[PDB]
Amino acid sequence: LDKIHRVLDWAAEGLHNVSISQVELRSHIQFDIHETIIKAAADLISRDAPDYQYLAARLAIFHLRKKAYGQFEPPALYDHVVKMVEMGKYDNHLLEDYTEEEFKQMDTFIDHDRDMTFSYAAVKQLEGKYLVQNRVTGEIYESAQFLYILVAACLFSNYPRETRLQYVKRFYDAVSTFKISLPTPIMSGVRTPTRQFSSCVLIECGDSLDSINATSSAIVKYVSQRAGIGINAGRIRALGSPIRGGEAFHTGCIPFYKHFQTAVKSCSQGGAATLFYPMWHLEVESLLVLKNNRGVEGNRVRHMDYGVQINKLMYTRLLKGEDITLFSPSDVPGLYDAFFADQEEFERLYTKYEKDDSIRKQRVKAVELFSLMMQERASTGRIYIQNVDHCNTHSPFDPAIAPVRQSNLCLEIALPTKPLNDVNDENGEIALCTLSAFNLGAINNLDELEELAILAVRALDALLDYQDYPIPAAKRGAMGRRTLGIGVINFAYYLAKHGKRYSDGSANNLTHKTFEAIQYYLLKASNELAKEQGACPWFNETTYAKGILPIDTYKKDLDTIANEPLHYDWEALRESIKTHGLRNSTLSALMPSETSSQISNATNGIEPPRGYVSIKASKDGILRQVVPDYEHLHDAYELLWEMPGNDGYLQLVGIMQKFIDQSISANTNYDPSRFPSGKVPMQQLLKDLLTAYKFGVKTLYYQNTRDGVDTDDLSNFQL
Amino acid sequence: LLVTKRDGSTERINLDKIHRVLDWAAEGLHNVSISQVELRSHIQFYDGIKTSDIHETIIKAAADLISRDAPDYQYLAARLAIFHLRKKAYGQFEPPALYDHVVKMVEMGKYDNHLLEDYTEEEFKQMDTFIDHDRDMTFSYAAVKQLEGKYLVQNRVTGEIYESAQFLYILVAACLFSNYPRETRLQYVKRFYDAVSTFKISLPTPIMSGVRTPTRQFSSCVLIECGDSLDSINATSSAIVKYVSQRAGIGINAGRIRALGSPIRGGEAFHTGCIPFYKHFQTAVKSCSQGRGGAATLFYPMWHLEVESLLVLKNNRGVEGNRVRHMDYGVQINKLMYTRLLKGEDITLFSPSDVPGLYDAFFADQEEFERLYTKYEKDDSIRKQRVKAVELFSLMMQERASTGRIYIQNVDHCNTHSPFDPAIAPVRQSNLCLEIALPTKPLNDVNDENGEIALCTLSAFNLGAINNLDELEELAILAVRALDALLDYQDYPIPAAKRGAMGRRTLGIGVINFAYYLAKHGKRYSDGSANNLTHKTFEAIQYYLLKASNELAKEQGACPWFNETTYAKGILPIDTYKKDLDTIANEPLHYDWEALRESIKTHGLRNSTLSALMPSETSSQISNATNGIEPPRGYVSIKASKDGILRQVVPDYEHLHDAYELLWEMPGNDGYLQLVGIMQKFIDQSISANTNYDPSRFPSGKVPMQQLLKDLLTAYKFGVKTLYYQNTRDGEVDTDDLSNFQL
Ligand SMILES: Nc1ncnc2c1ncn2[C@H]1C[C@H](O)[C@@H](COP(=O)(O)OP(=O)(O)OP(=O)(O)O)O1
Ligand SMILES: Nc1ncnc2c1ncn2[C@H]1C[C@H](O)[C@@H](COP(=O)(O)OP(=O)(O)OP(=O)(O)O)O1
Ligand SMILES: Nc1ncnc2c1ncn2[C@H]1C[C@H](O)[C@@H](COP(=O)(O)OP(=O)(O)OP(=O)(O)O)O1
Ligand SMILES: [Cl-]
Ligand SMILES: [Cl-]
Ligand SMILES: [Cl-]
Ligand SMILES: [Cl-]
Ligand SMILES: [Cl-]
Ligand SMILES: [Cl-]
Ligand SMILES: [Mg+2]
Ligand SMILES: [Mg+2]
Ligand SMILES: [Mg+2]
Ligand code: NA
Repeated sequence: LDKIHRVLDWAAEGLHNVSISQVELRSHIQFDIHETIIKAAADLISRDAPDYQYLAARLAIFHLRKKAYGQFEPPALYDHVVKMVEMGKYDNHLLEDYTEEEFKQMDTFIDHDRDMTFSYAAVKQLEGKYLVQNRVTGEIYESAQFLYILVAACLFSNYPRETRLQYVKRFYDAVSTFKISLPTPIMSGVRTPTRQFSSCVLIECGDSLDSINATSSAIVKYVSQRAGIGINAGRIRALGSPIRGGEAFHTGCIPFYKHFQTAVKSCSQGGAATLFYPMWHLEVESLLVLKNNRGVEGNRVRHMDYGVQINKLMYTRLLKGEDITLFSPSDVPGLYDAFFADQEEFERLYTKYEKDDSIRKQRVKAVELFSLMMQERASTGRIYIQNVDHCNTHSPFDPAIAPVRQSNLCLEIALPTKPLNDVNDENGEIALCTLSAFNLGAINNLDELEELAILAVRALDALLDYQDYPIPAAKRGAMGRRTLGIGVINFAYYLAKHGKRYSDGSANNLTHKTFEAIQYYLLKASNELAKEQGACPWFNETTYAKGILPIDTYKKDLDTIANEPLHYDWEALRESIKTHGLRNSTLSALMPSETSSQISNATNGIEPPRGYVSIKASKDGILRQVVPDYEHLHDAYELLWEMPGNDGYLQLVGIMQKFIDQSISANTNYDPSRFPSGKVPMQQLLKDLLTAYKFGVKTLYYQNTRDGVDTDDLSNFQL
Repeated sequence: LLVTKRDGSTERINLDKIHRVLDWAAEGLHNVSISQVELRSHIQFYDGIKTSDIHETIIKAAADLISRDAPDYQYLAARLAIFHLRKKAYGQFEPPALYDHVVKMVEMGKYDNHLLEDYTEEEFKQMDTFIDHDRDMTFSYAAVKQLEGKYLVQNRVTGEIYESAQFLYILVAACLFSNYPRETRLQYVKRFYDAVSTFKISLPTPIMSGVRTPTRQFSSCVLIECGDSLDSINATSSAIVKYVSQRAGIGINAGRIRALGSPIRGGEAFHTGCIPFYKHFQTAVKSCSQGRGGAATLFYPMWHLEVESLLVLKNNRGVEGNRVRHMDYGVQINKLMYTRLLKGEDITLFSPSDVPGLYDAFFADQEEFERLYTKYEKDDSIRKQRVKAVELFSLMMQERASTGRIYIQNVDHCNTHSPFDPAIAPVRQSNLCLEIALPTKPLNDVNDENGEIALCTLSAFNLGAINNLDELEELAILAVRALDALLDYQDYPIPAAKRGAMGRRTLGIGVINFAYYLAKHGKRYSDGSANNLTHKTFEAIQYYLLKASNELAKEQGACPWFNETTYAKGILPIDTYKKDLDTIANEPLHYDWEALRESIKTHGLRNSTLSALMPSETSSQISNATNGIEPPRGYVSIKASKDGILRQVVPDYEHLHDAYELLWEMPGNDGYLQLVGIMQKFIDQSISANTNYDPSRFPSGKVPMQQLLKDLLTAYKFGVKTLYYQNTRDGEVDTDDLSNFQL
């Protein structure tokens, strides 16, 4: 009895508005036992008493210590590692790379009391998928600090003894205090005998059976490792196109899309993919309705998402109320390449081919085509936008040599690719990206990002050499460009604690300032890493190599929505990059973070919270999560459906994109009740779309619709 | 009034011109009425009416008069059509000289340019003298429609025809024998041309339509075995895509793929099931089809852990997640499975991954399979599921009945009676149509040089066109050599497929017009009256095929992988056949197999296999033959396609109507299955054997499961390797009753 009361007293230390009486009462313990107490505390998590999220977490942590060690106090780090290596749960390279004395020293870095800083949802995620445990019985073998210290130890294991343990302590401190947020594959895998860490894959399909086959094989290999897939299939020629003469005739893109879909789902009882194609593709009107609920199974491919690729010329046809001409890529020499790489050349070829009567083509009204796209985007939420000209005029890569011609599953990755002619084709290029994030809630000031960038960039860069590559074309891209994708979490909390909001423009200057610091320090870190270990082999293919920086090539319309000046010495950085190079071709990308950000109780990525308390279902109960410091900042927060429209948020995304190397998983959101007759007008959908383009937004991800066309009014619009 | 001639000029209407061409086409025909053809035409003579439209009206009228009482309208209409085609291609009835025709077509890019390299102008003059263009007048109307539809070189976006049938035949012959020495080349060309143009040898569609054109795509029959790995699954899928793009039929062995829930690497992961991979194979099959096209049969063992889920994949019920409806399936069975049924016992289902050695033994070693099977049944540590054999077999035959397209492969029969040593090159699957039986090996990559994809080149002897079995000696020589040359002639898009073809040089030569053949000999399917004749017939076929391939071996060398055959051991099909066949025939061997046995062991065979009995539903139409070994459905067959209603009458209905035995006049399947068993005694590969049932022959209009099972067991008893279609006419189980059965 009192043994339980003492643990409750212990877990409630330093908490406000929590009642041990209530936990006892709710648990019905008087009528294993500790698990019931944990759940009762978690069920008391609310707006009025958010601190229950820490009471329940600490009870849970206490329980896991006993479960793993038979006592609250963890064993010595060395004794733990030895035991786990023998059990085959840790990688045996740990005992070969580090001596017993070094494990003793690393143990002195460890602060096990930091386990008491997790929220309840954080502990459940750790227990659920991160902590090393028994496959079947679910018996946990470790605690959170052992995870953190060994992730740091593995990633910096090859560092010289002069600096190695110093880096290990730095990184361990950074992650265990939630300054740096690591993705799920790293949190679960690094320190274990696995080498599978790639979570997102970008594959470009060529217009041939061999490439379609290779692409399919590559998809299968990577979905079996539960990686998200980005597929460029826009090159595949249209239905009816001649083949060799034609000695045969093309039976269409859709049967090949269907084959890609069964590849994606081949290891699902699941697999997720986004497929990309140009808006002017001859089959586009058929491709746009592929997810539509009503139709024949023969002309539907519903279990993939799609990204429609658009440039300025397309939008211009819309604004002028003119036609868009559709072509098969096979019938228009140079057009596909120019679409991504050279806009004035695209316009030259496009108008030329439009006037050529010998070329198979179809004409549709731009209003009609755009409306069909946004109609399907609204009903599914899963028809995405890629502004391919923005992705190449404002890019780390020289589009003449390494154009960006697609994205990933979640539309934040922007990397070069090359089609494979065989699954083992050494001339192909499959884009991979290693991810992480800065927790904007946990940093005290922006200059703290200097060392954090050094730690984050070096840790991920070492992972590139550490991880394995199931496909040669994937290794080539990774070793060649060493592309990283570091983003942010807790942005909403960050804005709230600074008294700014999403929708009114109050955060425009702060956002400019914040993401200037992020990119500057990321670049500086990668530049210093290049001095020490050498620039990435294909650095010469970047705009950085030419002394071109993101501050040179951003969408100039940003100047009209923010006057925050640059605070860092970009001109000195410019010279140093041009001279010493970068270890990594890309550093930044703003991913969604709905899972990994739970560890630090962060708001998800750059998104506003839906509510003050989020309710999720889990393996063994319901998980409640309260936004950071609700107690003091509830009025400061701006919830998603409290925003009047998308303008404010889109302006912020544009401001971020000024500095981001890759792209951003930008959402659009609509509340039907905010409109007459409960219907979002097509005019509004198009306007926001145009707004996004105006401020340099590269991609549009989810369209969220809350569950509970005058072309003259767009004529004055300046793209 | 005026008609408009073909050259655009006008001319006064002259009905005598219509009468003349009808008179020409009716020459030698019986019971045809030119008056009736004229009356049936009701030609609406308006000013400017084209003679070409007049002629098409008259063709259709003649075609509409085709009936069992007046079958010769088949030929009246055909000759009128041939006439029409001569005009479209040549601007006159008489074809140009062969050399001038060939030069013109090569210039137009319609014929292969190698023709002009391999033969001089003089040699083309010589070949022209071989040609008899009047042989075009021997086609039936259905035949001409096939020629016009898919065989004659043409520009289909224009529609115009470029050649005639005898140019097709002569140049197929010229191309296939082009590499022969001048001492014998033109002699082979003439003999082969005569064989095909007089319908002695029937060639498959890829050859008829393609050989003489610039293409090298002729493979229409592909067998791919999938390994239990992502790499092989990917390779298999890629191989499927490549070959369906060439419109080949696919046989897929996916039986090795481990069951849903199976551990992987420990397991570090767990298997999500066969069905998602099957779905992937299906989209591969359909990848080059407008969303008809892309055809595959997928094979798996009866004892597979997921078999009950697999058997219902074509079922119209159920969610889309557990259905793969656009492929066919072949259930693999052996003696032990049937035995469990007879004794009313259980069958144990295993994932192939959980039973080391079982999968291989299933095909190659029945004794070892039985040892392993019972051992693993008694091992409680091995994941398994037990099901009543009655339940499992009933489910299978139920889905076979409802779809017609759940097939059976008796894998023990395929390996105990086989041209291949199962310890070296076992047969572990079949093809789309269940007559092919060849070795395979999984690929770990689409370009894997160590895998083996099975290919087969097909043809058939026309049993209705031969006058005695001894004619097969020369016909086998011609057929074997022509196909063997095609092996070196055609392309191979996948290395593993070239390996099998060059290594084994496997052929599949079958028959057409079997029903007509039985009728003219006064025999029938159902009463056993055809047993001895069938024995005599297929002994002659296999003997002469073997003799030809053996002589070809002496001349050009045995196939590289000949030592993997049972033939190389000195073993013949007459040594290994199902012994129960001794009870249903007493026809003695008429040919010297012992001398052949010695000759084969010394000089080998050019080809690892020679014979296989395919359906041949299209190629039979060319020679107006009854389809393969199947009995006719009726005296008159009808295809209501294209121009209108296309009718075809069985050969010589006039004299043999009472001699024919129609499919639905059969008391059952036993007579047919005995004949198949007798055929299989000599056939290298297998036979596309059909089962047939008329619900109205049974009480309450239901075909009893007891009967489905009895026929299944009867097939096995007489060594039948496979079962293809179950046909059900369109207009509960007692194991004690089955216990009597002797497998
Ligand atoms: N038989 C087919 N049926 C339907 N589509 C096909 C077929 N063959 C190829 N395709 C598709 C796949 C590709 O998208 C495209 C071209 O395929 P490919 O393998 O490159 O043919 P090819 O290279 O021999 O001819 P081409 O020079 O026209 O590309 O057409
Ligand atoms: N003057 C005519 N009056 C009525 N029918 C005719 C006449 N001339 C030809 N026909 C019929 C006979 C045939 O059934 C049909 C086509 O015969 P056909 O000889 O090919 O016509 P055609 O004379 O225009 O061709 P061609 O110039 O090659 O001789 O038209
Ligand atoms: N991630 C996955 N999800 C579902 N099925 C998978 C997955 N990976 C592989 N499979 C299937 C495909 C094969 O049928 C089978 C084994 O594939 P395979 O490529 O041979 O794995 P493996 O060789 O690394 O492990 P193992 O030694 O168990 O075969 O499991
Ligand atoms: Cl679908
Ligand atoms: Cl600009
Ligand atoms: Cl995440
Ligand atoms: Cl289906
Ligand atoms: Cl026997
Ligand atoms: Cl056929
Ligand atoms: Mg090509
Ligand atoms: Mg005439
Ligand atoms: Mg394996
Ligand atoms: Na593939």
